[PDB]
Amino acid sequence: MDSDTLSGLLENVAKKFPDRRALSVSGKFNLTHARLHDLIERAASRLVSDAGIKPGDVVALTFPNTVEFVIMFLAVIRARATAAPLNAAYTAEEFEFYLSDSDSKLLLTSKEGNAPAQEAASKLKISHVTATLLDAGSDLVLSVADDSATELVNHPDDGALFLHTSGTTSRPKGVPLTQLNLASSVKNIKAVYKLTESDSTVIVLPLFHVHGLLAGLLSSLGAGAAVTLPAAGRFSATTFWPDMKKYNATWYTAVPTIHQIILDRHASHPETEYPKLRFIRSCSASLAPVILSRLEEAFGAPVLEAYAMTEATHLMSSNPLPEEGPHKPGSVGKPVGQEMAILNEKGEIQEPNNKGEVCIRGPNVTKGYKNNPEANKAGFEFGWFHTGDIGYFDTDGYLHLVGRIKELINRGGEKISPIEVDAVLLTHPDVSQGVAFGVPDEKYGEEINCAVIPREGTTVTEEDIKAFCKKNLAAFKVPKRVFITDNLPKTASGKIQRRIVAQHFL
Ligand SMILES: Nc1ncnc2c1ncn2[C@@H]1O[C@H](COP(=O)(O)OP(=O)(O)OP(=O)(O)O)[C@@H](O)[C@H]1O
Ligand SMILES: [Mg+2]
Repeated sequence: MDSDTLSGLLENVAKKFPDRRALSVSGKFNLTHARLHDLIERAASRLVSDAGIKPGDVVALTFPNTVEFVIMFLAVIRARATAAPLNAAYTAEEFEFYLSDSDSKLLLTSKEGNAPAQEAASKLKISHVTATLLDAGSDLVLSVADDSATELVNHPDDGALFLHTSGTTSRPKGVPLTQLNLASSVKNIKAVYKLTESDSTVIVLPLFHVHGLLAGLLSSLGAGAAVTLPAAGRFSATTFWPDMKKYNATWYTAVPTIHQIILDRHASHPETEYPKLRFIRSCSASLAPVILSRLEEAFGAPVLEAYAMTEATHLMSSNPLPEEGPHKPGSVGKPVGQEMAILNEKGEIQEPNNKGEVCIRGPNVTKGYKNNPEANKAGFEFGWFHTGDIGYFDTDGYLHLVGRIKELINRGGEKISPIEVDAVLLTHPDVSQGVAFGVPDEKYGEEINCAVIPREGTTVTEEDIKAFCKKNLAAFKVPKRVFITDNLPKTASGKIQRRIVAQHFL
Protein backbone atom coordinates (compact mmCIF):
# COMPACT_ATOMS: atom_id res chain seq x y z
CA MET A 1 0.00 0.00 0.00
CA ASP A 2 2.84 2.52 0.68
CA SER A 3 4.18 4.78 -2.11
CA ASP A 4 6.81 7.53 -2.50
CA THR A 5 4.19 10.07 -3.68
CA LEU A 6 1.24 11.29 -1.67
CA SER A 7 -1.07 11.06 -4.67
CA GLY A 8 0.03 7.44 -5.22
CA LEU A 9 -0.46 6.50 -1.64
CA LEU A 10 -3.97 7.94 -1.60
CA GLU A 11 -4.86 6.09 -4.81
CA ASN A 12 -3.83 2.79 -3.14
CA VAL A 13 -5.89 3.71 -0.07
CA ALA A 14 -9.01 4.41 -2.14
CA LYS A 15 -8.67 1.10 -3.94
CA LYS A 16 -8.17 -0.87 -0.72
CA PHE A 17 -10.82 0.94 1.46
CA PRO A 18 -13.29 2.43 -0.99
CA ASP A 19 -16.40 2.38 1.19
CA ARG A 20 -14.72 3.42 4.51
CA ARG A 21 -15.38 6.95 5.68
CA ALA A 22 -12.67 9.47 4.71
CA LEU A 23 -13.94 13.01 5.39
CA SER A 24 -16.96 14.42 7.27
CA VAL A 25 -18.13 17.93 7.93
CA SER A 26 -19.97 17.76 11.26
CA GLY A 27 -23.75 17.63 10.69
CA LYS A 28 -23.47 17.84 6.92
CA PHE A 29 -21.11 15.76 4.72
CA ASN A 30 -19.76 12.19 5.00
CA LEU A 31 -17.49 11.23 2.09
CA THR A 32 -16.02 7.76 1.59
CA HIS A 33 -12.45 7.22 0.31
CA ALA A 34 -13.71 6.25 -3.16
CA ARG A 35 -16.01 9.23 -3.39
CA LEU A 36 -13.31 11.65 -2.20
CA HIS A 37 -10.80 10.11 -4.60
CA ASP A 38 -13.11 10.64 -7.54
CA LEU A 39 -14.07 14.20 -6.52
CA ILE A 40 -10.34 14.93 -6.45
CA GLU A 41 -9.65 13.26 -9.84
CA ARG A 42 -12.48 15.19 -11.48
CA ALA A 43 -11.47 18.49 -9.98
CA ALA A 44 -7.83 17.92 -11.06
CA SER A 45 -9.13 17.23 -14.56
CA ARG A 46 -10.94 20.55 -14.56
CA LEU A 47 -7.82 22.39 -13.31
CA VAL A 48 -5.74 20.96 -16.16
CA SER A 49 -8.31 21.19 -19.00
CA ASP A 50 -10.19 24.35 -18.10
CA ALA A 51 -7.98 26.39 -15.77
CA GLY A 52 -4.79 25.72 -17.72
CA ILE A 53 -2.79 24.37 -14.78
CA LYS A 54 0.55 22.92 -15.96
CA PRO A 55 3.08 20.79 -14.03
CA GLY A 56 5.07 23.00 -11.63
CA ASP A 57 2.41 25.76 -11.55
CA VAL A 58 1.65 27.22 -8.07
CA VAL A 59 -2.01 27.51 -7.03
CA ALA A 60 -2.87 29.57 -3.91
CA LEU A 61 -5.74 28.39 -1.69
CA THR A 62 -7.48 30.40 1.01
CA PHE A 63 -10.32 28.65 2.86
CA PRO A 64 -11.50 27.90 6.37
CA ASN A 65 -11.16 24.20 7.35
CA THR A 66 -13.71 22.96 4.84
CA VAL A 67 -14.39 20.05 2.55
CA GLU A 68 -13.62 22.20 -0.53
CA PHE A 69 -10.24 23.08 0.87
CA VAL A 70 -9.41 19.34 1.25
CA ILE A 71 -10.63 18.40 -2.21
CA MET A 72 -8.92 21.32 -3.95
CA PHE A 73 -5.63 20.89 -2.04
CA LEU A 74 -5.38 17.29 -3.22
CA ALA A 75 -6.66 18.15 -6.77
CA VAL A 76 -3.92 20.79 -7.15
CA ILE A 77 -1.26 18.29 -6.17
CA ARG A 78 -2.77 15.56 -8.33
CA ALA A 79 -2.56 17.91 -11.34
CA ARG A 80 1.25 18.08 -10.64
CA ALA A 81 0.93 21.62 -9.36
CA THR A 82 2.10 23.07 -6.04
CA ALA A 83 -0.53 24.05 -3.40
CA ALA A 84 0.13 27.31 -1.49
CA PRO A 85 -2.44 27.43 1.37
CA LEU A 86 -2.71 30.93 2.88
CA ASN A 87 -4.20 32.22 6.17
CA ALA A 88 -7.68 33.54 5.34
CA ALA A 89 -7.15 36.36 7.88
CA TYR A 90 -4.36 38.09 5.94
CA THR A 91 -4.76 41.74 4.91
CA ALA A 92 -4.87 42.60 1.22
CA GLU A 93 -1.22 43.78 1.55
CA GLU A 94 -0.15 40.49 3.11
CA PHE A 95 -1.98 38.52 0.44
CA GLU A 96 -0.31 40.56 -2.29
CA PHE A 97 3.06 39.77 -0.77
CA TYR A 98 2.47 36.01 -0.38
CA LEU A 99 0.78 35.61 -3.76
CA SER A 100 3.71 37.36 -5.46
CA ASP A 101 6.41 35.57 -3.46
CA SER A 102 4.96 32.08 -4.09
CA ASP A 103 4.58 32.84 -7.86
CA SER A 104 0.91 31.88 -7.63
CA LYS A 105 -0.85 31.60 -11.03
CA LEU A 106 -4.36 30.95 -9.67
CA LEU A 107 -6.27 31.77 -6.44
CA LEU A 108 -8.91 29.30 -5.19
CA THR A 109 -11.54 30.22 -2.59
CA SER A 110 -14.99 29.15 -1.50
CA LYS A 111 -18.03 30.52 -3.28
CA GLU A 112 -18.42 33.04 -0.42
CA GLY A 113 -14.96 34.32 -1.28
CA ASN A 114 -12.28 36.29 0.54
CA ALA A 115 -12.30 40.00 -0.18
CA PRO A 116 -8.69 40.84 0.76
CA ALA A 117 -7.32 37.84 -1.16
CA GLN A 118 -9.48 38.67 -4.16
CA GLU A 119 -8.36 42.33 -4.01
CA ALA A 120 -4.70 41.25 -3.98
CA ALA A 121 -5.21 38.70 -6.83
CA SER A 122 -6.94 41.34 -8.97
CA LYS A 123 -4.12 43.84 -8.39
CA LEU A 124 -1.61 41.18 -9.48
CA LYS A 125 -3.78 39.96 -12.42
CA ILE A 126 -4.01 36.43 -10.97
CA SER A 127 -7.15 34.47 -11.93
CA HIS A 128 -9.67 33.77 -9.17
CA VAL A 129 -11.83 30.64 -9.16
CA THR A 130 -14.33 29.49 -6.58
CA ALA A 131 -14.99 25.92 -5.45
CA THR A 132 -18.25 24.50 -4.06
CA LEU A 133 -19.40 20.98 -3.07
CA LEU A 134 -23.14 20.61 -3.42
CA ASP A 135 -24.54 17.13 -2.83
CA ALA A 136 -23.42 13.54 -3.27
CA GLY A 137 -24.77 13.30 -6.79
CA SER A 138 -22.62 16.11 -8.20
CA ASP A 139 -18.95 16.85 -8.87
CA LEU A 140 -17.30 19.76 -7.11
CA VAL A 141 -18.37 22.97 -8.89
CA LEU A 142 -15.60 25.23 -10.13
CA SER A 143 -16.34 28.71 -11.49
CA VAL A 144 -14.24 28.20 -14.59
CA ALA A 145 -15.98 27.69 -17.96
CA ASP A 146 -16.10 24.29 -19.67
CA ASP A 147 -10.58 12.49 -18.10
CA SER A 148 -7.50 14.69 -18.35
CA ALA A 149 -6.16 13.67 -14.96
CA THR A 150 -6.01 9.94 -15.63
CA GLU A 151 -2.98 10.34 -17.91
CA LEU A 152 -1.09 12.40 -15.29
CA VAL A 153 1.87 10.80 -13.58
CA ASN A 154 2.91 12.21 -10.20
CA HIS A 155 6.68 12.31 -9.72
CA PRO A 156 8.26 12.09 -6.24
CA ASP A 157 10.32 15.20 -7.05
CA ASP A 158 7.29 17.26 -8.21
CA GLY A 159 6.62 20.28 -6.00
CA ALA A 160 3.44 19.78 -4.01
CA LEU A 161 3.27 22.22 -1.07
CA PHE A 162 4.73 25.68 -0.53
CA LEU A 163 4.57 27.28 2.97
CA HIS A 164 6.31 29.98 4.96
CA THR A 165 7.65 29.46 8.46
CA SER A 166 5.69 30.94 11.44
CA GLY A 167 8.01 34.00 11.83
CA THR A 168 9.01 33.21 15.41
CA THR A 169 12.77 33.97 15.36
CA SER A 170 12.98 35.54 11.90
CA ARG A 171 11.02 36.92 8.96
CA PRO A 172 9.05 33.87 7.61
CA LYS A 173 11.15 31.82 5.12
CA GLY A 174 9.61 30.15 1.99
CA VAL A 175 9.60 26.35 2.10
CA PRO A 176 8.98 24.19 -1.01
CA LEU A 177 7.97 20.59 -0.25
CA THR A 178 7.66 17.77 -2.77
CA GLN A 179 5.38 14.75 -3.30
CA LEU A 180 8.18 12.76 -1.80
CA ASN A 181 8.45 15.02 1.25
CA LEU A 182 4.68 14.58 1.88
CA ALA A 183 4.64 10.80 1.31
CA SER A 184 7.60 10.36 3.66
CA SER A 185 6.02 12.32 6.49
CA VAL A 186 2.65 10.61 6.07
CA LYS A 187 4.39 7.20 6.31
CA ASN A 188 6.34 8.34 9.40
CA ILE A 189 3.27 9.67 11.24
CA LYS A 190 1.19 6.62 10.36
CA ALA A 191 3.98 4.35 11.51
CA VAL A 192 4.75 5.84 14.91
CA TYR A 193 1.04 6.12 15.92
CA LYS A 194 0.05 2.88 14.10
CA LEU A 195 -2.78 4.70 12.35
CA THR A 196 -5.12 2.29 10.59
CA GLU A 197 -8.40 2.44 8.74
CA SER A 198 -10.38 2.18 12.00
CA ASP A 199 -9.00 5.47 13.34
CA SER A 200 -10.90 8.73 13.34
CA THR A 201 -10.12 12.31 14.41
CA VAL A 202 -11.49 15.86 14.58
CA ILE A 203 -9.31 18.65 13.11
CA VAL A 204 -8.78 21.46 15.64
CA LEU A 205 -5.89 23.30 13.96
CA PRO A 206 -5.59 25.44 10.78
CA LEU A 207 -4.98 23.36 7.65
CA PHE A 208 -2.72 26.11 6.25
CA HIS A 209 0.07 25.09 8.77
CA VAL A 210 1.81 21.66 8.50
CA HIS A 211 0.72 20.31 11.91
CA GLY A 212 -3.02 20.11 11.15
CA LEU A 213 -2.37 19.48 7.45
CA LEU A 214 0.19 16.60 7.72
CA ALA A 215 -0.80 14.90 10.96
CA GLY A 216 -4.50 15.50 11.34
CA LEU A 217 -5.58 15.42 7.67
CA LEU A 218 -3.10 13.79 5.31
CA SER A 219 -1.74 11.03 7.57
CA SER A 220 -5.34 10.00 8.46
CA LEU A 221 -6.34 9.81 4.80
CA GLY A 222 -3.13 7.96 4.02
CA ALA A 223 -4.09 5.24 6.54
CA GLY A 224 -7.66 4.83 5.18
CA ALA A 225 -8.76 6.51 8.45
CA ALA A 226 -11.40 9.26 8.81
CA VAL A 227 -11.24 12.99 9.47
CA THR A 228 -14.04 15.27 10.69
CA LEU A 229 -14.03 19.03 10.12
CA PRO A 230 -16.02 21.18 12.59
CA ALA A 231 -19.21 22.71 11.15
CA ALA A 232 -17.87 26.19 11.43
CA GLY A 233 -14.47 25.62 9.77
CA ARG A 234 -12.37 26.23 12.90
CA PHE A 235 -11.82 24.81 16.39
CA SER A 236 -14.68 25.33 18.85
CA ALA A 237 -14.28 24.26 22.47
CA THR A 238 -18.04 23.79 22.76
CA THR A 239 -18.50 21.43 19.81
CA PHE A 240 -15.19 19.50 20.13
CA TRP A 241 -16.27 16.61 22.32
CA PRO A 242 -19.71 16.27 20.75
CA ASP A 243 -17.96 15.88 17.37
CA MET A 244 -15.35 13.49 18.78
CA LYS A 245 -18.14 11.28 20.15
CA LYS A 246 -20.52 11.43 17.24
CA TYR A 247 -17.86 10.59 14.68
CA ASN A 248 -16.21 7.80 16.71
CA ALA A 249 -12.86 9.54 17.20
CA THR A 250 -9.91 7.51 18.43
CA TRP A 251 -7.31 10.28 18.79
CA TYR A 252 -6.60 13.98 18.21
CA THR A 253 -3.58 16.23 17.87
CA ALA A 254 -3.24 19.82 18.99
CA VAL A 255 -0.76 22.42 20.19
CA PRO A 256 -0.35 23.15 23.95
CA THR A 257 -2.46 26.37 23.89
CA ILE A 258 -5.38 24.45 22.36
CA HIS A 259 -4.99 21.57 24.85
CA GLN A 260 -5.17 24.25 27.63
CA ILE A 261 -8.44 25.61 26.22
CA ILE A 262 -9.87 22.04 26.09
CA LEU A 263 -8.78 21.53 29.72
CA ASP A 264 -10.40 24.82 30.78
CA ARG A 265 -13.64 23.69 29.10
CA HIS A 266 -13.40 20.38 30.94
CA ALA A 267 -13.09 22.30 34.21
CA SER A 268 -16.14 24.50 33.61
CA HIS A 269 -18.32 22.09 31.60
CA PRO A 270 -17.26 18.47 32.04
CA GLU A 271 -18.91 16.06 29.65
CA THR A 272 -21.02 13.40 31.34
CA GLU A 273 -18.90 10.85 29.45
CA TYR A 274 -15.77 10.99 27.23
CA PRO A 275 -14.81 8.65 24.43
CA LYS A 276 -11.91 6.24 25.12
CA LEU A 277 -9.09 7.50 22.86
CA ARG A 278 -6.03 5.51 21.83
CA PHE A 279 -3.86 8.59 22.46
CA ILE A 280 -3.79 12.36 22.52
CA ARG A 281 -0.97 14.09 20.67
CA SER A 282 0.79 17.41 21.31
CA CYS A 283 3.32 19.14 18.99
CA SER A 284 4.72 22.53 17.77
CA ALA A 285 5.61 24.09 21.15
CA SER A 286 6.74 22.52 24.44
CA LEU A 287 4.08 20.67 26.41
CA ALA A 288 4.72 21.36 30.09
CA PRO A 289 4.67 18.16 32.19
CA VAL A 290 1.83 19.60 34.28
CA ILE A 291 -0.36 20.00 31.16
CA LEU A 292 0.49 16.43 30.13
CA SER A 293 -0.63 15.23 33.63
CA ARG A 294 -3.79 17.25 33.50
CA LEU A 295 -4.72 15.81 30.11
CA GLU A 296 -4.10 12.17 31.10
CA GLU A 297 -6.15 12.75 34.29
CA ALA A 298 -9.02 14.52 32.54
CA PHE A 299 -9.45 12.21 29.54
CA GLY A 300 -7.75 8.95 30.47
CA ALA A 301 -5.59 8.51 27.36
CA PRO A 302 -1.79 8.51 26.99
CA VAL A 303 -0.44 11.92 25.91
CA LEU A 304 2.36 11.66 23.34
CA GLU A 305 4.48 14.70 22.60
CA ALA A 306 6.15 15.13 19.22
CA TYR A 307 8.68 17.62 17.75
CA ALA A 308 8.11 19.01 14.25
CA MET A 309 8.84 21.89 11.88
CA THR A 310 7.80 23.16 8.49
CA GLU A 311 11.22 22.32 6.94
CA ALA A 312 10.87 18.66 8.01
CA THR A 313 7.33 18.44 6.48
CA HIS A 314 6.20 18.39 10.16
CA LEU A 315 7.27 15.29 12.17
CA MET A 316 10.90 14.83 13.31
CA SER A 317 10.57 12.94 16.60
CA SER A 318 7.87 11.51 18.82
CA ASN A 319 7.20 9.67 22.01
CA PRO A 320 6.04 6.16 21.04
CA LEU A 321 2.74 4.36 21.76
CA PRO A 322 2.71 2.73 25.24
CA GLU A 323 2.82 -0.72 23.63
CA GLU A 324 6.19 0.24 22.09
CA GLY A 325 7.83 2.25 24.90
CA PRO A 326 7.38 4.87 27.63
CA HIS A 327 6.46 8.46 26.96
CA LYS A 328 8.61 10.92 28.91
CA PRO A 329 7.30 14.22 30.26
CA GLY A 330 9.63 17.02 29.18
CA SER A 331 10.78 14.96 26.14
CA VAL A 332 9.82 14.83 22.49
CA GLY A 333 10.80 11.17 22.10
CA LYS A 334 12.76 9.44 19.35
CA PRO A 335 13.49 10.24 15.67
CA VAL A 336 10.91 8.72 13.28
CA GLY A 337 12.03 7.62 9.80
CA GLN A 338 14.97 10.04 9.62
CA GLU A 339 18.41 10.62 11.04
CA MET A 340 18.96 13.03 13.85
CA ALA A 341 22.16 14.14 15.58
CA ILE A 342 23.24 16.71 18.19
CA LEU A 343 26.20 18.81 16.97
CA ASN A 344 28.42 21.43 18.63
CA GLU A 345 29.49 24.63 16.89
CA LYS A 346 32.29 22.80 15.05
CA GLY A 347 30.00 20.08 13.77
CA GLU A 348 31.21 17.40 16.19
CA ILE A 349 28.56 14.82 17.17
CA GLN A 350 27.72 14.95 20.86
CA GLU A 351 27.56 12.11 23.37
CA PRO A 352 24.32 11.52 25.28
CA ASN A 353 23.36 14.27 27.79
CA ASN A 354 25.51 16.82 26.04
CA LYS A 355 23.65 19.74 24.50
CA GLY A 356 24.04 20.95 20.93
CA GLU A 357 22.06 21.85 17.85
CA VAL A 358 19.56 19.29 16.58
CA CYS A 359 20.33 18.37 12.92
CA ILE A 360 18.18 16.08 10.76
CA ARG A 361 18.47 14.18 7.54
CA GLY A 362 15.77 12.36 5.66
CA PRO A 363 13.41 12.24 2.69
CA ASN A 364 10.84 14.39 4.58
CA VAL A 365 13.24 17.33 4.69
CA THR A 366 12.97 20.23 2.25
CA LYS A 367 15.67 20.38 -0.43
CA GLY A 368 16.11 24.04 0.36
CA TYR A 369 14.53 27.44 0.93
CA LYS A 370 13.18 29.27 -2.10
CA ASN A 371 15.46 32.07 -3.34
CA ASN A 372 17.72 32.19 -0.30
CA PRO A 373 21.11 30.84 -1.29
CA GLU A 374 22.56 32.12 1.98
CA ALA A 375 20.05 30.40 4.32
CA ASN A 376 20.71 27.21 2.30
CA LYS A 377 24.48 27.43 2.52
CA ALA A 378 24.07 28.13 6.25
CA GLY A 379 21.41 25.51 7.01
CA PHE A 380 22.50 22.41 5.04
CA GLU A 381 25.66 20.32 5.08
CA PHE A 382 26.15 16.87 3.45
CA GLY A 383 22.36 16.33 3.41
CA TRP A 384 21.88 17.41 7.03
CA PHE A 385 19.62 20.33 7.96
CA HIS A 386 20.46 22.52 11.04
CA THR A 387 17.15 23.12 12.92
CA GLY A 388 18.20 26.09 15.05
CA ASP A 389 17.04 24.21 18.20
CA ILE A 390 19.22 23.20 21.08
CA GLY A 391 18.62 19.81 22.67
CA TYR A 392 20.21 16.62 23.95
CA PHE A 393 19.57 12.87 23.81
CA ASP A 394 19.29 10.95 27.03
CA THR A 395 20.77 7.40 27.19
CA ASP A 396 17.44 5.88 25.92
CA GLY A 397 17.77 7.99 22.78
CA TYR A 398 14.90 10.30 23.76
CA LEU A 399 15.32 13.96 22.73
CA HIS A 400 14.94 16.76 25.27
CA LEU A 401 14.66 20.29 23.88
CA VAL A 402 16.30 23.22 25.65
CA GLY A 403 15.05 25.85 23.25
CA ARG A 404 15.69 27.85 20.10
CA ILE A 405 19.24 29.11 19.87
CA LYS A 406 17.92 32.65 19.49
CA GLU A 407 15.62 32.38 22.55
CA LEU A 408 18.04 31.03 25.17
CA ILE A 409 18.77 33.64 27.81
CA ASN A 410 22.40 34.43 28.33
CA ARG A 411 22.63 35.79 31.89
CA GLY A 412 26.22 36.56 32.83
CA GLY A 413 27.56 33.50 31.06
CA GLU A 414 24.80 31.15 32.23
CA LYS A 415 22.15 30.13 29.68
CA ILE A 416 18.55 29.92 30.88
CA SER A 417 15.94 27.83 29.10
CA PRO A 418 12.62 29.65 28.75
CA ILE A 419 10.95 26.24 28.17
CA GLU A 420 12.05 25.07 31.62
CA VAL A 421 10.86 28.22 33.37
CA ASP A 422 7.47 28.20 31.51
CA ALA A 423 6.88 24.69 32.74
CA VAL A 424 7.40 25.88 36.31
CA LEU A 425 5.07 28.91 35.92
CA LEU A 426 2.24 26.72 34.76
CA THR A 427 2.41 24.66 37.99
CA HIS A 428 1.51 27.67 40.14
CA PRO A 429 -2.05 27.04 41.44
CA ASP A 430 -3.33 30.41 40.19
CA VAL A 431 -1.63 30.58 36.78
CA SER A 432 -3.75 29.79 33.74
CA GLN A 433 -1.13 30.81 31.22
CA GLY A 434 2.55 31.84 31.38
CA VAL A 435 5.52 32.74 29.15
CA ALA A 436 9.16 33.48 29.95
CA PHE A 437 11.43 35.65 27.79
CA GLY A 438 14.83 37.32 27.64
CA VAL A 439 15.35 41.06 28.02
CA PRO A 440 18.39 43.32 27.82
CA ASP A 441 20.25 43.81 31.08
CA GLU A 442 23.14 46.11 31.69
CA LYS A 443 24.88 43.98 34.34
CA TYR A 444 24.31 40.47 32.96
CA GLY A 445 23.78 41.23 29.28
CA GLU A 446 20.44 39.43 29.25
CA GLU A 447 17.96 38.81 32.05
CA ILE A 448 14.89 36.63 32.30
CA ASN A 449 11.39 38.10 32.70
CA CYS A 450 7.97 36.51 32.33
CA ALA A 451 4.24 37.28 31.87
CA VAL A 452 1.37 35.37 33.40
CA ILE A 453 -2.40 35.23 33.05
CA PRO A 454 -4.07 34.54 36.40
CA ARG A 455 -7.00 32.16 36.69
CA GLU A 456 -10.35 33.92 36.77
CA GLY A 457 -11.35 35.04 40.26
CA THR A 458 -7.84 34.71 41.60
CA THR A 459 -5.41 37.48 42.28
CA VAL A 460 -1.69 36.98 41.62
CA THR A 461 1.21 39.23 42.55
CA GLU A 462 4.69 39.48 41.06
CA GLU A 463 6.03 38.60 44.49
CA ASP A 464 3.91 35.46 44.81
CA ILE A 465 5.13 34.26 41.38
CA LYS A 466 8.71 35.05 42.13
CA ALA A 467 8.59 33.31 45.54
CA PHE A 468 7.02 30.24 43.99
CA CYS A 469 9.69 30.21 41.23
CA LYS A 470 12.43 30.51 43.87
CA LYS A 471 11.18 27.33 45.46
CA ASN A 472 11.37 25.40 42.17
CA LEU A 473 14.36 26.82 40.23
CA ALA A 474 18.04 27.67 40.88
CA ALA A 475 18.07 31.37 41.88
CA PHE A 476 19.71 32.59 38.63
CA LYS A 477 16.78 31.22 36.57
CA VAL A 478 14.07 33.12 38.48
CA PRO A 479 12.26 35.84 36.42
CA LYS A 480 13.38 39.22 37.77
CA ARG A 481 10.10 40.78 36.64
CA VAL A 482 6.59 39.27 36.37
CA PHE A 483 4.05 41.05 34.14
CA ILE A 484 0.47 40.31 34.94
CA THR A 485 -1.96 40.39 32.14
CA ASP A 486 -5.36 39.33 30.82
CA ASN A 487 -4.15 38.27 27.39
CA LEU A 488 -1.13 37.02 25.45
CA PRO A 489 -0.74 37.25 21.67
CA LYS A 490 -0.63 33.92 19.83
CA THR A 491 -0.16 32.98 16.18
CA ALA A 492 -2.83 31.44 14.01
CA SER A 493 -1.00 28.14 14.68
CA GLY A 494 -1.52 28.75 18.44
CA LYS A 495 2.07 29.68 19.47
CA ILE A 496 2.79 32.46 21.89
CA GLN A 497 5.85 34.19 20.41
CA ARG A 498 8.29 35.31 23.09
CA ARG A 499 9.78 38.22 21.12
CA ILE A 500 6.35 39.78 20.65
CA VAL A 501 5.54 39.34 24.34
CA ALA A 502 8.88 40.88 25.26
CA GLN A 503 8.46 43.97 23.09
CA HIS A 504 4.91 44.37 24.33
CA PHE A 505 5.85 44.53 28.01
CA LEU A 506 8.87 46.75 27.37
N1 LIG B 1 7.31 19.69 21.15
C1 LIG B 1 8.04 20.83 20.99
N2 LIG B 1 8.66 21.47 22.01
C2 LIG B 1 9.34 22.63 21.84
N3 LIG B 1 9.48 23.26 20.65
C3 LIG B 1 8.88 22.71 19.56
C4 LIG B 1 8.14 21.47 19.65
N4 LIG B 1 7.68 21.17 18.39
C5 LIG B 1 8.10 22.18 17.57
N5 LIG B 1 8.81 23.06 18.28
C6 LIG B 1 9.44 24.33 17.82
O1 LIG B 1 8.73 24.77 16.68
C7 LIG B 1 9.66 25.02 15.62
C8 LIG B 1 8.98 24.72 14.27
O2 LIG B 1 7.96 25.74 14.10
P1 LIG B 1 7.44 26.26 12.68
O3 LIG B 1 8.07 25.40 11.59
O4 LIG B 1 5.97 26.46 12.68
O5 LIG B 1 8.09 27.73 12.55
P2 LIG B 1 8.85 28.66 13.66
O6 LIG B 1 10.22 28.15 13.89
O7 LIG B 1 7.87 28.79 14.80
O8 LIG B 1 8.96 30.07 12.83
P3 LIG B 1 10.34 30.60 12.13
O9 LIG B 1 10.97 29.40 11.42
O10 LIG B 1 9.89 31.64 11.18
O11 LIG B 1 11.27 31.14 13.23
C9 LIG B 1 10.76 24.05 15.93
O12 LIG B 1 11.96 24.45 15.26
C10 LIG B 1 10.88 24.15 17.43
O13 LIG B 1 11.54 25.38 17.78
MG1 LIG C 1 11.76 27.86 12.43
